[PDB]
Amino acid sequence: QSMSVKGRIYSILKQIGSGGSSKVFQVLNEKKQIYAIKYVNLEEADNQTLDSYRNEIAYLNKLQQHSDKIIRLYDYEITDQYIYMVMEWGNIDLNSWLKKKKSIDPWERKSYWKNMLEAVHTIHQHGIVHSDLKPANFLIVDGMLKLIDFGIANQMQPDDSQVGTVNYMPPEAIKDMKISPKSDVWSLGCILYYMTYGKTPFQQIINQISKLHAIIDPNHEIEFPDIPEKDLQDVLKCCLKRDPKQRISIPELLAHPYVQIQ
Ligand SMILES: Cc1ncc(-c2ccc(Nc3cc4c(cn3)cc(-c3cnn(C)c3)n4C(=O)OC(C)C)cc2)n1C
Repeated sequence: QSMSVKGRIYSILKQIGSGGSSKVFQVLNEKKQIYAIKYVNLEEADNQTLDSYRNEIAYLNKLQQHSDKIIRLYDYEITDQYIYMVMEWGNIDLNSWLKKKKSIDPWERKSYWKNMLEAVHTIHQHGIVHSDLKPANFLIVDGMLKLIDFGIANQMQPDDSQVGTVNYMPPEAIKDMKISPKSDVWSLGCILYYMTYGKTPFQQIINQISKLHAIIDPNHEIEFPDIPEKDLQDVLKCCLKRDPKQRISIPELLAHPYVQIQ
């Protein structure tokens, strides 16, 4: 099986992932260069869903020139029936990687954290608040993490369609029933906490309702066990402040000893 994008032919090696009416493929061009092609079937898509895909593509296109920590979009084809998006190929998403790993190297953790801060800082500068950050939103491309979605369109699962997670959800979002660039700091904080302690802050709470209650309860103290990297411990405490006004910002996190000193 093959496909054509803007007069260029690509052969399909396999399906990497899926989600809703979209499929992600590992492909080769004519020079045998590897790419990821996202195919989106638009036949049963409404105006709200069309706008979400148009907005994602537009932000991907714009942000290319602003940071190398956003996945490269090389070409695309858009009609009334489908979307083809030609992107750079990555080895694995951060979530599948964190599942394989028994323990993480402190230097790899630090490098990954800096990439995540740079990618998220760039989207904030263009007025995007992701609000749904989790490790699966990051892709490893040549020892570097790259953001692959903006929380604007449908999420891809590597190849259960009910699968979600409340584990990275900021308290203000739950309370508001508010969401600012600070909301993404809390989610990045939960990812770093996972990379440090091997669990997310509220993972042990079984019931999802009890979990949401724990996220917003100031009386529920998050445990921060003593570790050799005192700067890392400090980053974690600053990110996971329940009050977003008290919570550290991304420009401040980029000037922190943990990211700048090694
Ligand atoms: C164990 C395991 N499960 C899944 C994987 C795995 C393997 C390879 C990849 N590589 C990969 C995935 C990619 C892309 C480029 N490379 C681009 C995308 C993409 C889709 N939409 N947008 C805007 C970008 N992408 C993607 O969505 O991957 C999903 C399946 C995790 C991603 C995940 N692995 C290694």
